[PDB]
Amino acid sequence: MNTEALQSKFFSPLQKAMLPPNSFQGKVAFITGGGTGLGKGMTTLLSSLGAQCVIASRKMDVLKATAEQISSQTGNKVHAIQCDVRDPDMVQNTVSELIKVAGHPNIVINNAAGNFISPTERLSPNAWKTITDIVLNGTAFVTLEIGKQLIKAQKGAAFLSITTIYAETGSGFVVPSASAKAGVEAMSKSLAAEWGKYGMRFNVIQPGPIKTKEMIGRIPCGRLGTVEELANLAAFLCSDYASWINGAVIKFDGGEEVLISGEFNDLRKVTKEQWDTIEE
Amino acid sequence: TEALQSKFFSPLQKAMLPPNSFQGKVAFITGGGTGLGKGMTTLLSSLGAQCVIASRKMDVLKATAEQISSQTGNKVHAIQCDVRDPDMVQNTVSELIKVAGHPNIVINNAAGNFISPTERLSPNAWKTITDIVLNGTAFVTLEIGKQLIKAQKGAAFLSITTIYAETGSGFVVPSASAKAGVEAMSKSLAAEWGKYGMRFNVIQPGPIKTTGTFEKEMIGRIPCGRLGTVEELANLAAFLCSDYASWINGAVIKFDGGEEVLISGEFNDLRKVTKEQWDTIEEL
Amino acid sequence: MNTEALQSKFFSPLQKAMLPPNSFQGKVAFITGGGTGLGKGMTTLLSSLGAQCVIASRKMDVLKATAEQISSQTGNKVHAIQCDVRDPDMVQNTVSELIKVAGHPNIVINNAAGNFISPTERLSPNAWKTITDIVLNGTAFVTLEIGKQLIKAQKGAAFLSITTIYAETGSGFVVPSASAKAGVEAMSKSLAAEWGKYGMRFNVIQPGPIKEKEMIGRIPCGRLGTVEELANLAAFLCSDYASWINGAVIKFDGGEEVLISGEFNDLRKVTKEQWDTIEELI
Amino acid sequence: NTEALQSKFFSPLQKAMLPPNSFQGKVAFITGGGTGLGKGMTTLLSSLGAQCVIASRKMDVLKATAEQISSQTGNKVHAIQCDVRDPDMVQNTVSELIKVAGHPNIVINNAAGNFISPTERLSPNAWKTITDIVLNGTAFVTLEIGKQLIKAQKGAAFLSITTIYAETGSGFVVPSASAKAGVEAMSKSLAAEWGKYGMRFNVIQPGPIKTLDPTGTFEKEMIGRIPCGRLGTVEELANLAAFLCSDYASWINGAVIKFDGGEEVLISGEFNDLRKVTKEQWDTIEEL
Ligand SMILES: NC(=O)c1ccc[n+]([C@@H]2O[C@H](COP(=O)([O-])OP(=O)(O)OC[C@H]3O[C@@H](n4cnc5c(N)ncnc54)[C@H](OP(=O)(O)O)[C@@H]3O)[C@@H](O)[C@H]2O)c1
Ligand SMILES: NC(=O)c1ccc[n+]([C@@H]2O[C@H](COP(=O)([O-])OP(=O)(O)OC[C@H]3O[C@@H](n4cnc5c(N)ncnc54)[C@H](OP(=O)(O)O)[C@@H]3O)[C@@H](O)[C@H]2O)c1
Ligand SMILES: NC(=O)c1ccc[n+]([C@@H]2O[C@H](COP(=O)([O-])OP(=O)(O)OC[C@H]3O[C@@H](n4cnc5c(N)ncnc54)[C@H](OP(=O)(O)O)[C@@H]3O)[C@@H](O)[C@H]2O)c1
Ligand SMILES: NC(=O)c1ccc[n+]([C@@H]2O[C@H](COP(=O)([O-])OP(=O)(O)OC[C@H]3O[C@@H](n4cnc5c(N)ncnc54)[C@H](OP(=O)(O)O)[C@@H]3O)[C@@H](O)[C@H]2O)c1
Repeated sequence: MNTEALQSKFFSPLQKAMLPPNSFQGKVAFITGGGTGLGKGMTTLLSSLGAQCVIASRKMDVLKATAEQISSQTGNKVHAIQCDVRDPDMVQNTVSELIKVAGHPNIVINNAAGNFISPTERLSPNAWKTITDIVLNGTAFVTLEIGKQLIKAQKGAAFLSITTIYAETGSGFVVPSASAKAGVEAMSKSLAAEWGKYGMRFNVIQPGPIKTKEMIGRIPCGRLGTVEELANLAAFLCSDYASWINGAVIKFDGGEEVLISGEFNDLRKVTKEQWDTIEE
Repeated sequence: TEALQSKFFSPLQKAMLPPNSFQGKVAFITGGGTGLGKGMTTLLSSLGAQCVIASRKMDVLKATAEQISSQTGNKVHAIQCDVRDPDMVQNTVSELIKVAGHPNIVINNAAGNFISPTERLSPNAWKTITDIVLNGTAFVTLEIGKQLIKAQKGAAFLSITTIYAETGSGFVVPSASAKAGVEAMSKSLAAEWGKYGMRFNVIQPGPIKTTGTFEKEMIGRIPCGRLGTVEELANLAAFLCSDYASWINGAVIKFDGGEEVLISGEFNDLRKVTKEQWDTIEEL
Repeated sequence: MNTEALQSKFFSPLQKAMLPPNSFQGKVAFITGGGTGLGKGMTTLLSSLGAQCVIASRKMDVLKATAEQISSQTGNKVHAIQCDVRDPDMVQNTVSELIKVAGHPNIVINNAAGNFISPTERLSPNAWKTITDIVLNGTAFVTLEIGKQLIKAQKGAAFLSITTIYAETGSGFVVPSASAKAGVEAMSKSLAAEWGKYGMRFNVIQPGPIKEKEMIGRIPCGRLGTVEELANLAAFLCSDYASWINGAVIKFDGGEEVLISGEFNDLRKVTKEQWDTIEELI
Repeated sequence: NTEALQSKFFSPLQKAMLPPNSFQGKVAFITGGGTGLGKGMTTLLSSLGAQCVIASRKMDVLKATAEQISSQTGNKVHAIQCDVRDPDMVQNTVSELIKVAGHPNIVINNAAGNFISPTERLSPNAWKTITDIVLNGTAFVTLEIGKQLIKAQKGAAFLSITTIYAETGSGFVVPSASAKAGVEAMSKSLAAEWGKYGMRFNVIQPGPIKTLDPTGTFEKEMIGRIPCGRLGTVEELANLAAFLCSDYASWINGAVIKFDGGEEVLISGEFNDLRKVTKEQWDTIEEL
């Protein structure tokens, strides 16, 4: 059959829970940006598999509503804590409350981000600093505080930062996000090294476009990704099955990065008969 | 310092995927008779895959294939193959298609290695390694991919490289070279062969447990405070080859307890500095 | 001869100007951190080669001294402008003055930085933010503003960021620095792509230690780098000879990174005799 | 326009950059030294006073090139016929280089082969051919010279010319991508392993250099994927090469330098296809 048909058949999304039912029982997970999109799906999955989840972002209204919706769908309590990650104090309070309404985290997911798609020359210094403050410093502040607390309590945890495929390569039009996300990856590798003795491991997922256009033409897998597929990868990495996975960076992109980065991949349209002529 | 690594980095050596999730699937694994290849085969079979293993020592292949087959109640076929021979490779692919069917899961795991100063290697010692690792994976990939294209079928491919494939390393230079080539190939065919329903991923393992003072000094360079286990690696591989990972393609996953990040970080040697010593320096 | 002497003989530094005399004439160069160390060195050589340099940093005291010290050495004028790169207002005024006293820059070197060596546990959120600010945001503010000006003027420039080898790998004990430096690298790569249409190119050097014994055991070249060596590479990259080099990341480390990052490089101390033995067991 | 902005500011400086006679008394061994990039690198190193030795399969092209450069520079260029994928020829070639010129201070592994083809249409022999020339060839050359340098207690600067797709991989050039990546790994490995012997190892990753396209339009489309707005030149590359092999770079070791006009960063950045968007089009998306 055709490209699109092989792509649909052989890269069909398995959108159901992967890990053993109740595998996260007695584990507490903390998800920045847990109220929407990717953060939500990851919460929904960790909750649905038995974790006690704490979610944190700016908008309490959406945060409470998401927690409620998941809590009633899974049976397990999702707690909402209002937090702007770029504020150290709100972060300290959020860690303080996290440790009261659940206990010390076993799973830390840094997923809260901001982004502007714009020509860089149209960005103001403030627009730049904002993205940097949310992505880079916000992840640092959350990691710093939780880290400091886990050391004091002699507990360990699995940390997971969600970045993006352009974190590695750079990209025009998303410059402060590329820079801050690169910062986030370097931080993960830095702390995977530093904090092993404390029982803390640090991994990264770099997603391509998740369905939550014809970017599909740049994806070998011929479709956008799904939230549930991603959550599955996140759950695996934060699971005990992955206790030896540390300092890793996993592309979740249907092959988008390797495709666009390959010099001669712009030949993928070239037809069979054109190929016969080219070899002449 | 080690009881934190004992409890919080404790290995989970049981099967993670759901029972019979690999029913109806066929797995082909080079080096499937020993170490990691065996552990991977063991897991896939216990999850209901019809496994086919391939390497040179047929006696080990059959023993292993029989041992797993009796423990899981699913058939493990053995095929003798030197991966660096295209003709033997052709046969093997053919025999696999006849006795099991087109593979849904292809795992290149067969390797060879010298640990030696590079100046002590002959040209042939160098060429041998390149042959088994690079050309061998390529030959397996080429033929299988040609059959899958003809049959209008697709598969998940997986290559086991190493943490030094990305960095290079003295003393294992031909292996580093060939393995880097393998990673490049995977990323290349993730891009080229997506259209045929083929995806390609890579695991980079650190030291997996396969006077005893060398093991101790190695662990000193591992943040996770221990070597990996075959079972843990097997779960990562199954995941990567499972339908749960059908949007994972061109990925390169370090499975190393954090070794690469530790040794590569310029100031990581400062992990020896003591808490009281830091007080002296923080005053300066 | 032994290792140390082979290393001495074949890796000897060439600490003199490399490019043709007066090859940077008619060029203006802006260097942050250009008052001390690596930035000074790069300023000296560009000045010695005919560029009109403008250096910018916090401390006016050390800046003016340096800018005088170099101007007396080379003859060419080196201007100093007091600037904190984490302050976008001061950056805006600094760029404005740069253009008024020298003109639009042809070379832009983002070199100002700050660092702590510390267990990450002992960092306050404020200590972290400070490194992030000077390094990532500062470089972005300087780049943003000059870029905006160069686009307005329809002129182009070579940009150069000095990062470090751990920007790519991460590293414990220098964590905010690694994160910000990494951010600086992604930025260069992003802008090389975005701003090619405006005639701006973006490159990066990652230095290892530049002029202790512990490292030299981890440096295959067997010595620290020198400021004049690094300056030559900077000058090259900022010259018209490198007009087709864009988005590049050059390690200048005597091999330190490849040494430490290689799993089996810890076997470097294994002796010929032990090597004879090790092969007998395999 | 944009091309007038790029033409003015990324303008190629196609002339020697290193000081006259800076390579005097240095011997350089360049594989593929008779043609394309190898020729340009040979020409320049000779022009700067190096005793160059070039090597490749075709003695005729080799001799012609060697003579042509020797007459241009008054400096001696010797040809030695060599198939790099043949270990015994490599042995004899190195032995010949030592006798006719001396131990090399500069070694440039430039010889290559490539096929542009769908992978499915390659035979195992087509695949293996490329691996042999690019990976095994560079290795045999490096192995033998390095053995000789260690014996003699001399060091040298090694340079390997790869490609931007060696790090990323790329469809349609898969054997090359694989073999080139192996070459990069080798350079990094030997920078660590052989620094103690006075050997350093670096890599250039070139994008498209000026010398399939009957109309001229494919080259035109290629330029669109290049931030710098042109292809590179041999002379430019040769200058980067000479720099990396000069004593000025005696502290550069294990480096990998893209020379590509910014192509690799442009094609690899997820959102870079947004460069097509006009100013007005942006004036709507930001108004949302
Ligand atoms: N979806 C994709 O295709 C895609 C692609 C690549 C990468 N990603 C990555 O995936 C992650 C999740 O993104 P998404 O698509 O689900 O939605 P998103 O647009 O990134 O939403 C951001 C989330 O972070 C929270 N947030 C924003 N600012 C915050 C702050 N200052 N403090 C605390 N929380 C804050 C938001 O909640 P509040 O508004 O309540 O604060 C929101 O839930 C991000 O890291 C993103 O970079 C997504
Ligand atoms: N174990 C570790 O700590 C570790 C560390 C880093 C990387 N790895 C990687 O993990 C993979 C598995 O290796 P291992 O550790 O299980 O032990 P190993 O000794 O490397 O396994 C080699 C396997 O490959 C097969 N093989 C060798 N040459 C072959 C040839 N020419 N044709 C076909 N098959 C061939 C062998 O079977 P026959 O002898 O019967 O032919 C054997 O099963 C390797 O790719 C290795 O690079 C492992
Ligand atoms: N030296 C090495 O061995 C080495 C190794 C690896 C990387 N590097 C990199 O090389 C570069 C050069 O550093 P260096 O060794 O010469 O000294 P450094 O201490 O790393 O750089 C400090 C310089 O930057 C200026 N600076 C600091 N904060 C500033 C601010 N907020 N605004 C404006 N300027 C500021 C300082 O001047 P003021 O005090 O007046 O502000 C000083 O001139 C740095 O980017 C560093 O990251 C150096
Ligand atoms: N030109 C570009 O735009 C570009 C772009 C990316 C990368 N590169 C790289 O730059 C380098 C030079 O390339 P090029 O374009 O000048 O020509 P090329 O086609 O890449 O290389 C051909 C050269 O290699 C020699 N050679 C081929 N097979 C050989 C063998 N079996 N043993 C010894 N020598 C052999 C040839 O000499 P004989 O025919 O006499 O044997 C010829 O001089 C190559 O490594 C290439 O991969 C070039």
